[PDB]
Amino acid sequence: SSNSQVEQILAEFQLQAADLKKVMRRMQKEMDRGLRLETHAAASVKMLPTYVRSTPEGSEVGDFLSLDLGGTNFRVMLVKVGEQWSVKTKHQMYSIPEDAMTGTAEMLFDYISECISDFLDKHQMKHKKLPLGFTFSFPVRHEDIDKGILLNWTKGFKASGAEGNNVVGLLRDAIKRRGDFEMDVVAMVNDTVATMISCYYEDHQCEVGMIVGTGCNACYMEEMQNVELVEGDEGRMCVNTEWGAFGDSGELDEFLLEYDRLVDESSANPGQQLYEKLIGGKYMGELVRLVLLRLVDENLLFHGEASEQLRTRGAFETRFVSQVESGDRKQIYNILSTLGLRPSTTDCDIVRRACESVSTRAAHMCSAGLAGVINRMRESRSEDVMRITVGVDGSVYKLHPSFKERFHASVRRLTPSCEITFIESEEGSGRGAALVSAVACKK
Ligand SMILES: O=C(Nc1ccc(Cl)cn1)[C@H](COCCO)Oc1ncnc2c1cnn2-c1ccccc1Cl
Ligand SMILES: OC[C@H]1O[C@H](O)[C@H](O)[C@@H](O)[C@@H]1O
Ligand code: NA
Repeated sequence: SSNSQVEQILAEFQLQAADLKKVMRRMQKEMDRGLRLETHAAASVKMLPTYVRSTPEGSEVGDFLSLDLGGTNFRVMLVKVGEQWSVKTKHQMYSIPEDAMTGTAEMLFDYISECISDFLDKHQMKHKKLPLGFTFSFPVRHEDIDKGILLNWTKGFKASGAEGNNVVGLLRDAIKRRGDFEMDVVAMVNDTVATMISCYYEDHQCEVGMIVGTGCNACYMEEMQNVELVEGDEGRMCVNTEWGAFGDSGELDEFLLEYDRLVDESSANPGQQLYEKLIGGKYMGELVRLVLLRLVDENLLFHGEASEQLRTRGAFETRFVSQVESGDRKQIYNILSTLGLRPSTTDCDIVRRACESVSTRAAHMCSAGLAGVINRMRESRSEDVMRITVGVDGSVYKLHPSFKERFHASVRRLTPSCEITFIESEEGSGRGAALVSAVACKK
């Protein structure tokens, strides 16, 4: 049959309750490996200490600048903390050319510094010297709140001279090379962490941050005794899991499919960020493409006919997956339209089913990691039912028509003894860097 042979292929994307439970428990075990001194260095899940600590509430009053780098698109923000407490923000967006992302680190940071300069000119404040927080969305071994070494680029970044170097130093050196303004860089955080802190400001039960964007990652508050990499037992510290690398020691092998290996082999970082490659917005559009090329070379789609755009890597953009999915066949009709194609009414349906297969597997995979984080925190405390708040940001989670609903329901089935509240960050990845800076300044 025509339709059933297609479902057979699509069916491989399914994950049973038991699969997701198995993925979850293994995540918890990799988490524990990343935390312990004995196994940390070999851990796929690095559980990197952030120096962001549980602390009495409050910060300095004043103006704070934040930068947010985590993709081709980035953001400068001016945040005003006033006191009872109020936080007001102003932002601008900047798009980074390919040139600046695949040349040197100096070039990337000079662009960045040019953007800051623009931001300050347009807010009549170029003569002010302010504290600055930096949300830097790549794996970093922190040595303190304001010092961190880039372990490796992810999500397709390549700038040379950065890995192994203090990223804060590179920011400052670029600022000084320009000589057009001055800033005190006082903090550097992951986007998870910034999202968590921005969320915590609104709801003090927010102790987890998650991003499902171009990439996928989470952070959470750990007891200090469990954070063996940092001396001390008292209080809590935020740990940047870098769960994107889950599977990099083979933990997911049984779940990986042909199209996953192919996305991985042609990615900027083969063999790394495998769990992220199942989920992130960087890759979800490409997985879909590769599936359609299977259904075309099975003679099961576009009467066996595939365009030049579809023969070419990157053409099926994650934004398309989101639109396809958002019953009269009209958007689907007008994403395919441009790609040089003529859906039957059946192709519209098939394409939609593919999008949905890849997207559903992402929400389900993602849900298992977060359940792991959440269920581990519950277990570490004295909870029958743990009430917890999770701050979330990212273009997949926000904009993807039903990714979020599928994710929510899957998460909830795996965390039957927690009641979870999701706070969707308006601009948390940037705002949280200002708020951490304000707390850092208080000391
Ligand atoms: O920023 C924080 N810790 C921190 C910051 C800097 C340094 Cl060096 C060390 N630890 C803590 C981490 O909390 C995580 C949840 O347990 O976050 C905060 N600490 C204190 N007041 C905080 C926050 C976040 N918002 N607020 C806040 C509240 C009211 C006004 C302004 C702020 Cl801003
Ligand atoms: O941007 C979301 C995430 O992307 C990748 O997983 C980065 O390695 C990570 O640091 C970041 O939190
Ligand atoms: Na410790």
